[PDB]
Amino acid sequence: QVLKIRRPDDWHVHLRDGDMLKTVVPYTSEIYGRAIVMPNLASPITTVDAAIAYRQRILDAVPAGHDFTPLMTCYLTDSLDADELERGFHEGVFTAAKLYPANATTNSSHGVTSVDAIMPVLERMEKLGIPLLVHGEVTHADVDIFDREARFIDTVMEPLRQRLTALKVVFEHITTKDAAQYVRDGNDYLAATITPQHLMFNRNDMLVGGIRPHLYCLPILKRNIHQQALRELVASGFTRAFLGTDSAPHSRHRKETSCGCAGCFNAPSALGSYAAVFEEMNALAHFEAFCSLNGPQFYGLPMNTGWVELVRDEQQIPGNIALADDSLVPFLAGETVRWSVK
Amino acid sequence: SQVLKIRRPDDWHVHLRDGDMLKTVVPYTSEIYGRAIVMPNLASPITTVDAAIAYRQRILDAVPAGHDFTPLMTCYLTDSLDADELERGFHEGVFTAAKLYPANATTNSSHGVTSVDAIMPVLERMEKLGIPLLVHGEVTHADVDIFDREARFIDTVMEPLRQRLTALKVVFEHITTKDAAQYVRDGNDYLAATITPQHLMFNRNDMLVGGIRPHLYCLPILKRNIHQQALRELVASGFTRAFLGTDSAPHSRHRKETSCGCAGCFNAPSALGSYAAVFEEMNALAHFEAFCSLNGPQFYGLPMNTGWVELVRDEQQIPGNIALADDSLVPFLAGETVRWSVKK
Amino acid sequence: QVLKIRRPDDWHVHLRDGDMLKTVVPYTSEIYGRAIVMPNLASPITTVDAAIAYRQRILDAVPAGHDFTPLMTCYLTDSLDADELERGFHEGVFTAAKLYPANATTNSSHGVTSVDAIMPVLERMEKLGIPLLVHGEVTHADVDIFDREARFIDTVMEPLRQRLTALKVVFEHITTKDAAQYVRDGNDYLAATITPQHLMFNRNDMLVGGIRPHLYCLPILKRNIHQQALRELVASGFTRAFLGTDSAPHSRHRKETSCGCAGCFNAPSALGSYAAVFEEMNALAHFEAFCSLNGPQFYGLPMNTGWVELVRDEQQIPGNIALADDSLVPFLAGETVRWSVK
Amino acid sequence: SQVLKIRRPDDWHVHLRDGDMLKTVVPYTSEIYGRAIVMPNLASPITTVDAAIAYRQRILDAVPAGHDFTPLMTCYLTDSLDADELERGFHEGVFTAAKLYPANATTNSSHGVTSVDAIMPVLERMEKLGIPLLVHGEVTHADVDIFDREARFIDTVMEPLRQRLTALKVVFEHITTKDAAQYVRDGNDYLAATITPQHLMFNRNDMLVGGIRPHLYCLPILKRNIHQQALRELVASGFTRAFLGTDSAPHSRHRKETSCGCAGCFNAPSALGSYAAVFEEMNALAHFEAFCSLNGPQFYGLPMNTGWVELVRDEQQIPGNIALADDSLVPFLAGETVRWSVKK
Ligand SMILES: [Cl-]
Ligand SMILES: [Cl-]
Ligand SMILES: [Zn+2]
Ligand SMILES: [Zn+2]
Ligand SMILES: [Zn+2]
Ligand SMILES: [Zn+2]
Ligand SMILES: [Zn+2]
Ligand SMILES: [Zn+2]
Ligand SMILES: [Zn+2]
Ligand SMILES: [Zn+2]
Repeated sequence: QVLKIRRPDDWHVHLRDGDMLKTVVPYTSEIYGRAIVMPNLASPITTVDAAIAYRQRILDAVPAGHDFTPLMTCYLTDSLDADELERGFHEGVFTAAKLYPANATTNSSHGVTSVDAIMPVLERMEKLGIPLLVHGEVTHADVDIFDREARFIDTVMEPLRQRLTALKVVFEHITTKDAAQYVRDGNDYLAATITPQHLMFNRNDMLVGGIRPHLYCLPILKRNIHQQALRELVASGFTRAFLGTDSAPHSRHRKETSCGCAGCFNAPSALGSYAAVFEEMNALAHFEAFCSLNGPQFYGLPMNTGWVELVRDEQQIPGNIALADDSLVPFLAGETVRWSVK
Repeated sequence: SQVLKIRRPDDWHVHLRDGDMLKTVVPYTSEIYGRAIVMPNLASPITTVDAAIAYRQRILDAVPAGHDFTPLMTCYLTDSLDADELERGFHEGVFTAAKLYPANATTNSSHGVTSVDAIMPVLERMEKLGIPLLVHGEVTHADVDIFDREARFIDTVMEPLRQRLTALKVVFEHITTKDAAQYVRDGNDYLAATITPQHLMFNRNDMLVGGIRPHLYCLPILKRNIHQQALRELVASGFTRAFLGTDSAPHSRHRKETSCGCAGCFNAPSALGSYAAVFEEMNALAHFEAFCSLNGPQFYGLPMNTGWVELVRDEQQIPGNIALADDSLVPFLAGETVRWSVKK
Repeated sequence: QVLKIRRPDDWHVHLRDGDMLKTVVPYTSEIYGRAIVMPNLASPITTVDAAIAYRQRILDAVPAGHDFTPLMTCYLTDSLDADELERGFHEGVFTAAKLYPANATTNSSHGVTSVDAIMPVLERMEKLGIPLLVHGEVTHADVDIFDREARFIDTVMEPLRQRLTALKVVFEHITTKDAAQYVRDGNDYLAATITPQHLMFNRNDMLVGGIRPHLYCLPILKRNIHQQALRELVASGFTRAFLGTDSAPHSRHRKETSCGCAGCFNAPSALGSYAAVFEEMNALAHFEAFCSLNGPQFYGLPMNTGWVELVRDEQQIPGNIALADDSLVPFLAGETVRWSVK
Repeated sequence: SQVLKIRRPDDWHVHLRDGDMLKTVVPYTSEIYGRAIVMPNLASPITTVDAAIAYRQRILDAVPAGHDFTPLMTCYLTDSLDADELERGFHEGVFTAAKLYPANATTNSSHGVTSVDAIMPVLERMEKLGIPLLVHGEVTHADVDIFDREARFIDTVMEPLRQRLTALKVVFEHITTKDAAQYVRDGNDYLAATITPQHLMFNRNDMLVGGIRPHLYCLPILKRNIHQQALRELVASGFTRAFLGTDSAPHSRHRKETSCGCAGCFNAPSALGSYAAVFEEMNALAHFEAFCSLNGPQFYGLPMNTGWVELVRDEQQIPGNIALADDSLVPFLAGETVRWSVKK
């Protein structure tokens, strides 16, 4: 069987920089028309000039013939000038801005201390129509890791949305039934992205019969009941949830070690993985919208013009993707997948 | 400068492995503990007396001269174990207790028990003979969330088993929950528990926040802070049916820092000092000796040790790496400075 | 090593009658606590009195100490009175009723002409909670033998189940990926039995490098892909598939001849054969459920109280089993098997 | 009764066996057929000229006086066969053709060809000399389903071989599929095929429905009815590159009715009348003579027979059994009434 869809987009991806970038860009560019490129580089993307330079590094690494456009984001920080974000948006450089968890001790050039501290930039985004992408977790030491997303909803997301009622918000990589229900019952200004790992697995898959660092990502995999809620949300054809891989590559040496980094390198296997989930939920009819229509509609962008075909032909995901000095282990490395791109 | 002198402790739950690993890890246990309950989950489980005698000899071969240490062997319960094999090992002074591993609950447990009914005849003989039952109390069904496995075992397996065999001595090994803490606290004199240093010292956030830490990954898995606090309060209260059991379970670095890391903390090198730290933090040093050196022997009907061990509140760093023949071993709290250390 | 399981049951067996019954019963009674005894004698079991008499001839032949209970079935025929099955069921004589393939030219006292013809009895079964055991094949002359099972699913099973939605149905001796999927994707009122031959072999084993009538049975062995679907179904731990040997003995003279009868005499070697299949599939943890728990659960009967132990002692299956005038050739006759009962 | 007179036919594919079996079966072929292609798969395959001459003499010894019959011998192809042995036999009038049996494809085929590359020099010499290649077209890999073996052979072996040797005469023996029927129908003048009576009269249901019938078991195996219909349609069209080849392959009853029955139908006694029946059913009796007596000779470049055989639509029963020295032989359609019979 063949599954033909309009060329999809990836509404949440990390392309890194330098040699990493050169290696990972092709996995996104071959398949996706556009991708929302997250801004969390060593020196975060907090200026139009840096965004332009990063965009060109990305373009330099796209293989010949890939019809790919990187959509850049601004990393919100306490010290960010609202005029810088405005300038970048007005010039087509910034498509959106990303809010990472607040911490009172974060350096002002590297993050936000509180939503209060950046209300002027948020208000400017509301004025201009700039989408706010949110990593919705509280990161206070006394909050259990598994409760961080639910806590954010109540302490940060709801009060923020109640104030900036015309602000477009994407609740990124949702992982709980709490978020699924909040987004489901929300208004037209609220959307969400969902990763392939949060649909395919739960915390047992990461911790039962051994510990699996390649399944370790943030927000952390939750209880089976949460996974079930996310699968049911996409299976329903809900129009405000769309594809965001959160492909977040780290070298093998940084994953398989005493303190492993959070992040699943899923760009090489994500699309076929989502196809598998939709098939298992008897929801293939809703697959195209999730991958290729819902995100564009929410962002006010046109759907892609070309097509991508997936075939139910069993292929094996490589165990390793070579980098210059180390390697990347892809999501589902070594496994035989049911759907592959034609 | 502060010195804490206690009667020589015992480790009521340890894994010594075999071969080169055994030679490397045995000394960390034998130097400090008078006796240790040696778990039977080897590649080929210890299910016969001859296997247990051979293994014990490999253990003795690796004990340095001068170490007052006696390994207490255990029998790995299986569905088809003949009650007579355990009984003669018990009479021959080979088996001190029998260990119940639910199949696939942890390391080398594919041969574990699949139902209590299947081993009921063995359990009944154990009850007659006064042989203690050591239990890894976790259900293993795929639909049960990992953090719920111990609590579920209490309701579905432990309680019914105890209602059947009312005179069987049971040790709820390495308790990790408030559920088990309360169950044991409110249980009768035939019920005891062991508690590891990691379940007192950490909770799941310490294994998952700011990075994933395979060296803190063990089974039963570290739980929510509320459980950790219940365990700390239990030991701080001087509860007499909870005692030292490290569950030291070493795996080489290559089996830990990999795509599918094995469960187990190699805590033998730092456990006693870690327990000391917890008791101090709970203002319960008055109950420390009992936990380490009296509660276990009393429950097992064994004499208390006659030698001594001194701990000093002098900073010492746990090694970053322990060499093996073709890999390395990472100790629990590797490279970290610890508050209390055992004086040589 | 040793595999200890709760005493199993055989949910589909043919014990024949007379001298053959005296010979074959011990192979079932020694190992199984209970068995569903098929009703296809020369004069089929279609009355309570005939089922009571046959049950006693079976009990007469059980060696001392076996503790075996035959569970009797009623052969469904166009002429059967619903009240006769009801009586037999209330009196504990009939445990279930068996539906053999329909044929418009079958004698009314020997079979069914169509499911329509027996709806009143099927409706009575549904009302009372009597399980329907189905030999699911269409036997029309223009249907290829390898297609008979699939054809039955679409033309008879699905419409029957859509109407009698509260009727418990056991799809007997399934042999196709079609049936495996149908049952797997079914509701709690649908179960299946699987023979050792359908797990161990495929049609090549019966027809390549010689023709092997001792592997000839109905439904016929299918292509390797079907055998693989059956092995994957039991290896998954699927709770609605259970042990049914379909042991169907015929004398050597009736098997090795110009027109050989269908049926494998597998009672003597079935349990060890299943153990080997589960071992090959790295699925021994599910072996007990298949043999001793799933069937009792579906039928609403208690699990057996005793145990059976299988050991890796490689023993040989006899070349034959003596009868009065001829002999029986067991399944895997003369072969060395990996697992045997202790 | 309708009388059908045809030019004396030939059987382009027969197994005469050896010893007592040969003495019993040769007469069934020699009485009716002017010539027969005698297959080389004896216990010790016919791979040398001297072996062929000796065998041919044993065949002649068994031919009744008055039977106008000439056995045409074949060389069993093997990986190591020297082209010179086949060439000399061809020139000496011993070998009419060479038969390719894929290793383990059928009866006495363990010494068969394992790769077309291994015998390429022989095939190239056959091409230059005009020696036809007779092929048992089935792959033998264990993973390939028996019903797909013929179709797979066309794609993986036959087509590449024919593309390599464009002037080699090839007979696709006993075709059983629509795949092969269409391949031959659409092929060039260097390709032909033989068709047995069983593949025209029956499909796999006839062998497996309501009982298992080893006497209908042959290789290539009977296929689905759609294949049978493609074969009947092919011959009914009067297609000129398909001709009579019974593949009469006798086995004693003890070798057929047993736990592992041999492949082969003993159809020589009833074949011609059986073909007559099929052609009649297809309203194709006008093409019957060509199928039986002209198409093969034309492809092989041999003259048509000069004698005659008459078939009458008088029903006769095929015997239930044929006596042998220490067993019995069951003929194709044993004990059945047949519509057409050859007139003595
Ligand atoms: Cl919870
Ligand atoms: Cl097919
Ligand atoms: Zn994030
Ligand atoms: Zn991200
Ligand atoms: Zn344990
Ligand atoms: Zn342990
Ligand atoms: Zn049947
Ligand atoms: Zn049956
Ligand atoms: Zn052939
Ligand atoms: Zn032949």
